[PDB]
Amino acid sequence: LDRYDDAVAQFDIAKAIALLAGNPDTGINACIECCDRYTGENRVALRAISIDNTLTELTFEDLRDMSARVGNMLADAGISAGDVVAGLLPRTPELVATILGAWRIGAIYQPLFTAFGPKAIEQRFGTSGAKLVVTNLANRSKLAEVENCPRVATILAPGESLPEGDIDFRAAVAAASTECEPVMRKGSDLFMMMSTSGTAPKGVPVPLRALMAFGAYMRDAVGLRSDDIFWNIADPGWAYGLYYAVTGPLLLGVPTILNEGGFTAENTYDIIERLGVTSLAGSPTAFRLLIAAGPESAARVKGRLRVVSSAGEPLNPEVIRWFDACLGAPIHDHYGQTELGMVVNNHHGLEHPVRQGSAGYAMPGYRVAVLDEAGKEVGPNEPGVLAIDIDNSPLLWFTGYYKKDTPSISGGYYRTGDTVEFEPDGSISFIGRADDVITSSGYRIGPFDVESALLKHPAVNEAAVVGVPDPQRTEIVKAFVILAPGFEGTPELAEELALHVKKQLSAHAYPRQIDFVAELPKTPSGKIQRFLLRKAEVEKQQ
Ligand SMILES: [Cl-]
Repeated sequence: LDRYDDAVAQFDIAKAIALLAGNPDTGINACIECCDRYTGENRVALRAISIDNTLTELTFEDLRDMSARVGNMLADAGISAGDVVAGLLPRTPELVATILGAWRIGAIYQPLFTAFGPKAIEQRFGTSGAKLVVTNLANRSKLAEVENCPRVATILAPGESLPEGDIDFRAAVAAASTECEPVMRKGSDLFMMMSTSGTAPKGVPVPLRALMAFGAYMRDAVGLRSDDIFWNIADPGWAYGLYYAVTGPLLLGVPTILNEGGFTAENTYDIIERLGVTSLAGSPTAFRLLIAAGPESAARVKGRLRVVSSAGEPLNPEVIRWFDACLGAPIHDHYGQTELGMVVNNHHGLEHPVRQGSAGYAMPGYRVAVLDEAGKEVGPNEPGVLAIDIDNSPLLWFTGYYKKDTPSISGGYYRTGDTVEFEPDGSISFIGRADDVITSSGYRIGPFDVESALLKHPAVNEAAVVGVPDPQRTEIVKAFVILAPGFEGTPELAEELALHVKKQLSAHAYPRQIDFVAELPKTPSGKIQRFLLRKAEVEKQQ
């Protein structure tokens, strides 16, 4: 297994372009890179489980023919290279067919989450100017309210009404030719159109050169091997699914699994057993549902997973430990963004220290820094904002949002807006902002002040204070304390500690809730990861 230190010293963008079938300056096509270049052995590329739990396996050859059929269908419908085809589709081979087909004629694929309201679709069509959208009969009504909805291709079951102006997707594609010459494109040219989530929606244009980053993550971080059976749980409506459930594995020529069925824990354990899954990837939301199933449910599948990859949320330390004890597999924290792909990981494919509370190391091909308030590079354990050094990161593909401006790009940096801090060995530790307060009934409360108050009591060896949401009060002050030996964690003690804060601090700052715990989540240096305590209180309300 490659040493990570070596992989950093030996990185060279040309070595990464060598892994492509094409070349981002001479000519490249994503369908070639994720499909045609692996035909010739009739080996399986897509293991798909339908809503009635029937298995379909499809070779790269099979995908090529679907890709070509769709490419013709789109071309005849008016799609030229550089236009946008949107997909409002569940997780079925026809979803993949639509993507590889769009890529085959140099078009741009735009994913549309199957649960988007009409309003949220119209916003995303406005960003993309999609010339065509693919959906099935079930989601066809949602597209009826969209003011700027381009032509629709409807996937129909046997003998169903096709809408007035729509294309009969299954009929056009079955009647289309299997010969479709893939259009050549430049690296700078786009094949994906993503959008941001829940902050104001901006377009994220993904150029074809991003394939290098995408393939790096699959190899260095997921550690996908040719002998792995890979299942990424996530939906291709969002970046992590589209980048690394569809594109990533195919990019490497490894089969990928798609489960049309809604996520449940027992269902996931079935798939893992039925298809021999050894490399599982997904979000913390999904993995906590597995933990909520119980150690018994996970017994029948313990020992099968080689590696688990988790993205979207730093993992609670207990979730890691549960995976090791209850599934015998190491779960690793991978951090990325819609804008970047993955950039900082605990890597399954490179040897490096995996320390509790660390996000890991910059993926080779990226140089990261922690920026001052002024944008100067701070030092180890000095807190700052995680930033990508634009130059010196050969794998970076994000050059700004599609139409709007990109204030996160200045001084030669792209700023993640996430608060972190580097460890002397080079690790990244997510730290959370030190300028942060709890507002409880209009009063602003510094958690540090409350913590200092608690620690002065002989029963309190360690304390961490966070704000739990409450509608009546906005937040309520909650303490997590590690008891000194000799003091029992009784409600009497809790009341005693609350009164003690009242007197030492103020009548407003005292903790209304006190949990006694054996440990607090910390970074490798000791800083308490209060945000992990806070998010667990938010999940408890859901
Ligand atoms: Cl079956």
